[PDB]
Amino acid sequence: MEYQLQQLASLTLVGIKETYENGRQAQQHIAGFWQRCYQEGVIADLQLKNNGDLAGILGLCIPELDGKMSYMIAVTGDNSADIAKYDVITLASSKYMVFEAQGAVPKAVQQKMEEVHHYIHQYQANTVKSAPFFELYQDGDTTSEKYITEIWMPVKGLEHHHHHH
Ligand SMILES: CCNc1cc2oc3c/c(=[NH+]\CC)c(C)cc-3c(-c3ccccc3C(=O)OCC)c2cc1C
Ligand SMILES: c1ccc([P+](c2ccccc2)(c2ccccc2)c2ccccc2)cc1
Repeated sequence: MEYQLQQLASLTLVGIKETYENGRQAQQHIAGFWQRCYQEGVIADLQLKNNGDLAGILGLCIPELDGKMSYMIAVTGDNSADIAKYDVITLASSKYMVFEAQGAVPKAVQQKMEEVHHYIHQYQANTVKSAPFFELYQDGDTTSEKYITEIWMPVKGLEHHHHHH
């Protein structure tokens, strides 16, 4: 599997986080969540705020300590008075394995997520289960077979994996 190693400083993310019981069939809920954010003008409003620290819209999967799973639609923004309407989180600095899913959204993303899932199974000491992972949707036609979604998986100590020696 191909991936790029990337590192991010700590960032401020502005958007809306919803919380789902399962994290399993949440895929249907996540679909509805995207649809609602588009319909209610939230995507458009967040786009205005995107400072380009990351060049697109994020779909973050956030683990909850009670076992629930949250999904946050967000952009990187300047920490400046958006708490009144939006959720604002700090995304703690981390290294990442960054994968590319090429094809029409969401199917290409789902298929790649499955492959990533199977792949990182061999890196249990290096992935970070408590840290958010995310989809990154940069500018483009998400219905195009050429469209690329990035999948960002946080890692620690990856250099020590015996695969790299
Ligand atoms: C700039 C990013 N723009 C978009 C990003 C999106 O990410 C999605 C992630 C998903 N899960 C995690 C992979 C699921 C299930 C649906 C998604 C849709 C989606 C949700 C509801 C209905 C249709 C779509 C959809 O994909 O319509 C075709 C584009 C989606 C749509 C747009 C428009
Ligand atoms: C609990 C919650 C999330 C993960 P995981 C993961 C998958 C495969 C092997 C190890 C870990 C994940 C990844 C993609 C989709 C669903 C779950 C995961 C979480 C954070 C960082 C790396 C991997 C694991 C346990």
